[PDB]
Amino acid sequence: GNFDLFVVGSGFFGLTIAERAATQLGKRVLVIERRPHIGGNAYSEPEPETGIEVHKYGAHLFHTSNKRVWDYVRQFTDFTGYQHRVFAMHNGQAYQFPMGLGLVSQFFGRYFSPDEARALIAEQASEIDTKDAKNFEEKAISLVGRPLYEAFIKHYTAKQWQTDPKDLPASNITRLPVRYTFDNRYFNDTYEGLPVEGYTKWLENMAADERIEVRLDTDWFDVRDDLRAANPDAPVVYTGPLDRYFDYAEGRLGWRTLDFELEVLETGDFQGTPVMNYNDLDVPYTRIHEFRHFHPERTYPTDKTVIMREYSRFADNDDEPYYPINTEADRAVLAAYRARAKAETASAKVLFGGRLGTYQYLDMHMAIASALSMFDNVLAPHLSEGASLVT
Amino acid sequence: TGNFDLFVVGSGFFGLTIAERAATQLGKRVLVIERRPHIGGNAYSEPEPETGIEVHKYGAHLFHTSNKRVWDYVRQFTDFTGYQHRVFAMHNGQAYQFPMGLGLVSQFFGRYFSPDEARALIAEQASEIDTKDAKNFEEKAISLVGRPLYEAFIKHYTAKQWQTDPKDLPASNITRLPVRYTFDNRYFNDTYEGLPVEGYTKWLENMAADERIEVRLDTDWFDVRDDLRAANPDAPVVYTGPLDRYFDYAEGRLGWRTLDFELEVLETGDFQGTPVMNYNDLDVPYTRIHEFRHFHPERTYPTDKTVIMREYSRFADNDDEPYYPINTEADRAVLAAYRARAKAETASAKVLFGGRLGTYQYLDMHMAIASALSMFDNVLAPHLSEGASLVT
Ligand SMILES: Cc1cc2nc3c(=O)[nH]c(=O)nc-3n(C[C@H](O)[C@H](O)[C@H](O)COP(=O)(O)OP(=O)(O)OC[C@H]3O[C@@H](n4cnc5c(N)ncnc54)[C@H](O)[C@@H]3O)c2cc1C
Ligand SMILES: Cc1cc2nc3c(=O)[nH]c(=O)nc-3n(C[C@H](O)[C@H](O)[C@H](O)COP(=O)(O)OP(=O)(O)OC[C@H]3O[C@@H](n4cnc5c(N)ncnc54)[C@H](O)[C@@H]3O)c2cc1C
Ligand SMILES: O=c1ccn([C@@H]2O[C@H](COP(=O)(O)OP(=O)(O)O)[C@@H](O)[C@H]2O)c(=O)[nH]1
Repeated sequence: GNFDLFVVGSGFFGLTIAERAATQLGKRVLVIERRPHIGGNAYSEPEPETGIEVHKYGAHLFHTSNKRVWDYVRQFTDFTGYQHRVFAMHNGQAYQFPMGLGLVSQFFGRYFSPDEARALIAEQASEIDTKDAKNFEEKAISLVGRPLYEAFIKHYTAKQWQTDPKDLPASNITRLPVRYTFDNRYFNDTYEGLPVEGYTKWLENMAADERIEVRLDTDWFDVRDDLRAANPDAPVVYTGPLDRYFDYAEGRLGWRTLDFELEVLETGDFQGTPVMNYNDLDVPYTRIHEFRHFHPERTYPTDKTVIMREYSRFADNDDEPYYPINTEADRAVLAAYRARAKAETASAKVLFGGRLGTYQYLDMHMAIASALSMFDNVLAPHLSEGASLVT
Repeated sequence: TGNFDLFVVGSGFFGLTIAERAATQLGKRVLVIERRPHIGGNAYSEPEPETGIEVHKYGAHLFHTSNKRVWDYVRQFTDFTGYQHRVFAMHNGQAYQFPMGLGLVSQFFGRYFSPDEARALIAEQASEIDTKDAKNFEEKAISLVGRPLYEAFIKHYTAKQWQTDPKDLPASNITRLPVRYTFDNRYFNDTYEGLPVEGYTKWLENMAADERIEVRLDTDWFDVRDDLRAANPDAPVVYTGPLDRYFDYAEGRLGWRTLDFELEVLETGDFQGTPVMNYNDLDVPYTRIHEFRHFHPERTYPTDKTVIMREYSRFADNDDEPYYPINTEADRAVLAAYRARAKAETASAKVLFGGRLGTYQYLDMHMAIASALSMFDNVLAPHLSEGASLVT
């Protein structure tokens, strides 16, 4: 078989690339996936007992303000009207979350108006200006104030990262909306929803073109030399972990990984909301997912439910990495791997993309936007005009 | 102009649904007679001068429906925003998630209650009174949600709404009083909702737009009907004004509650961070405060000013606008008498009675529109198109 393009990894970055090359240029694409399933961390599957669709790697919520991405993804799936909301469990109480008049009134024990809340938080955040903040801890404190930081941010962050907050990226906290209204949407984007027929169906729709071949249970590094030899003109888009690609030659990047405990309970409803964060040090998990709440429109049992406890730890050499940590030390090692990546692009026509491929904290919509850009601006001209990958 | 096929009295959503359907679906000429200086009844909206913020001066209007036919119908006249209504409740100086659900329950009882423990808690508290033995509104409420939640969020709010001790209100007043056993605080349960993108008045004007519809404002039907009907004798009348006034209050006066509003512009960009705040306590005279900028987040409103509207409830005296039917036993008897008079009037004078005022029934917008579409399909359109009897 002949191929015009190799894609390593079948997550949203890889499949966006594969779909674009196949449909927009008529190219033959081989997608190589080491896991037994498609879709990267966005993969979903039914829990056998209940038939409830489970997100295998914990809740995945789609949201974007990029209309071009919204138009693109709607070609492969419809979306529900779901809007994500998260509650935070702290000292035995469930709190409205994230930062907003709900959290403020609950935590400080009486109603604060928008102007009263702004004044309160300003005093409590005064040790640092959001302008000046050098790191996660400083930025977080500057936005929500020290008391709310100590209660809802500090120990959740310790569990999720096991890394000094002063050495975590400031951009980690700005993922969360900061409001002085009673709005408690977890995201602040124009479009959001869940795929009506689930994530796995969406992903399979992206790989549906007959010019796309997907090989699961296959490690690129075991098969690449013979594949490339048989198709030497084909470039490669790699979306596996960046340090692993170069056999950790420049050091090991710090990654976090997750373990899950899935449980079917003999009640119809465990927590009354899709995601409950556990912000205290006294429980091992960071949050519990209850998946029935994502799809009320489905034929789900009324006397059973599936929940999933999420636990975070360091990615060892055995594990598969889920989160880039990006300490200052990580960033120096990153700079070395970026030099290696650019060299491999020039020498071996290998492009690097995605959360793992670029060591970036990317959501689905970010990964898809990035892949659309790579295709239009870099890969398509190489594939169809023989333009250089060295732009 | 003229040569009217149909008279419609009142230009609220019920009357305008009737007029628009008769005009566009049957090609009939309609005269809409409206005693107010504007169309739309209480759904009429307008800009507050100082801020430019769109307000609903007859009361806050939130649109919602679970009927797809009604949804598809109203979308011919307006687009809708993605607004979802949510309400918060102020009690003893704290803001609560509302309606009663796991959020409120956790806040009020001082710790997290799971769906199962909340269910057990409410069942235990509700068991103080058997619902069958409930002798009034207060006992029935307690028998459904338990004494703490009743006394915190229902008792005094109800007292301010009806200006009456809930002990003196009938158990009949209460159909269901659910506590939600999830954290869902979307106020309405309906499938479709949103605010009209260009506001209610523009939506209403679009319903009245067909050239076969003529509208006469500042005009009382009873001043003009005799000569109008003489000139157009077989045009039926769809009357959506007060049922008792129609018959000169001959069977008594139907009891209604009214609302007073106080509109105020404040020198802050945001007064309460949410569209509607209920005030559950006896220590403030208003039931609710509306902040209209939050009805339309998508608009560019002033960053340093806001308009709020305090709402007050009381019995509607003779010069007051009637809002909600009281429905005492005496009222229901007065209503039965007028219902008989109305049926006789439909037979002898071809007058149909409809809408909130014409039927002594509170109707939401989508209820009124659904009711008018039903009257049209079942009664008025077969009459206008085939000469079918209006008596059913
Ligand atoms: C716990 C977690 C929760 C998340 N929640 C959200 C959310 O709520 N909303 C949102 O928008 N995004 C969320 N994301 C991000 C999302 O899962 C993806 O990271 C995002 O879609 C980016 O996709 P990707 O293709 O870049 O990477 P990936 O999804 O990781 O796909 C990379 C693929 O490369 C494969 N691969 C790796 N090495 C090899 C190799 N040698 N050979 C062959 N194949 C290989 C991997 O098996 C993997 O399938 C979450 C991610 C994680 C880990
Ligand atoms: C405070 C208040 C708040 C409301 N909030 C909501 C909400 O949040 N969501 C929702 O869906 N609905 C709400 N509604 C209901 C909404 O107003 C509906 O559009 C209305 O009930 C529709 O019924 P209608 O058209 O028959 O009533 P109306 O809107 O009252 O129309 C009746 C019309 O008949 C006119 N009229 C009366 N007598 C005469 C006469 N002799 N001659 C000529 N004209 C006459 C009246 O001036 C009026 O314009 C609210 C209603 C009120 C009063
Ligand atoms: O209850 C919470 C939620 C988030 N965060 C911080 O915000 C970061 C991003 O939160 P997100 O909800 O985006 O994390 P993900 O779902 O990507 O694991 C986390 O890593 C934490 O450091 C926190 O401290 N407490």
